[PDB]
Amino acid sequence: GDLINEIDTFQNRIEIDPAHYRRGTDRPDLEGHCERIVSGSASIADAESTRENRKQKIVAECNNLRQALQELLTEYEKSTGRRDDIPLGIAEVHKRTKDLRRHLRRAIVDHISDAFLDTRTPLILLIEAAKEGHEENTRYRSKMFQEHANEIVSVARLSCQLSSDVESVSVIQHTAAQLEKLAPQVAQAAILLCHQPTSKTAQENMETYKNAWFDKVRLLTTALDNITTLDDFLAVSEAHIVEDCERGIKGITACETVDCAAGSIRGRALRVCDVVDAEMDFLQNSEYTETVKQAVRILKTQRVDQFAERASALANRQEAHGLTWDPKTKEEEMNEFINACTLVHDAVKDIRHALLMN
Repeated sequence: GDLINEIDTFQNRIEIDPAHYRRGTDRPDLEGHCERIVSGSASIADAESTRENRKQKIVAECNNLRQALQELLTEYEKSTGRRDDIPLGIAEVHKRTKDLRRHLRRAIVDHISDAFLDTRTPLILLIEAAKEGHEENTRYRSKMFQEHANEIVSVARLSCQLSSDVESVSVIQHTAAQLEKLAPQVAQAAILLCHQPTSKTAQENMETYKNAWFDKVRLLTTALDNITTLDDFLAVSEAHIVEDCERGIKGITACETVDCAAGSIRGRALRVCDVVDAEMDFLQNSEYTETVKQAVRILKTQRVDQFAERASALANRQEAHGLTWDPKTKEEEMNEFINACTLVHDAVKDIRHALLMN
């Protein structure tokens, strides 16, 4: 990962003995160092998968980092005699750098949150269509599965830029290349099964590809969680659950449907359960871990089901008589959806709260 190394080293490069500072050498490379950070940050910011509000924070902090560096360099060049203002300048740069990297890390978590909220369904829907074998659905689900594959591959590679874990990055990159290789073959295996569904040879071939795929995705998901800070993941997950609710609200009052919004919320919530449970199991068993796992168990075994049930009933009411909804009904259903989402959302906040109690 280059961008993370550029940032990490920069936080040390700017700390020079004032007597050692030389304008003609220490300034151009420090300015060059800063611009490499800004350039790399821009690539992340200006991805069209990147969210707008996080994009602007990255842009703003890049400008702040430039300004902070210029002021520090101005102070370095005012040192005389034997050589209080320089350390203040260093602190200002460190603060901007710290904020910039938080924004970048969470930009990557944005992608991880979206791409890995449901890594099972696209292939399952593909296989089930092929088993029928529904030609029209298999080709549709084939296309969707492949696009899903492109996303997790792309996101995996994007993540590596912000990790200094050379060995984890190595596994992630190899696994991503293998998935990229396997994906079109998995698709074709389903097409073959679709055309001859009663063939046990074609059934076994699909299952062989299915299992190889899920084994690699599981590996990749685990590796990515290992180069991701838990707090970032939970903070973004919580924020994304709110976004999903807002998307669902727009569908009720006017990818903005109750069905899909509920699908995203469920997936993200279950990912939160997986990631926090694993984090606790690595620890020694204590009152701390049991209290956190208990909060997780509430989300997973209660809140998720209760949410899915109410959201589904709302979805059924909208396809049944939604075409006749007056503003009052829309308001009632909007509130019902909000209260349902609050089931999941509050439970996520409780999990984060329990993790603080040590």
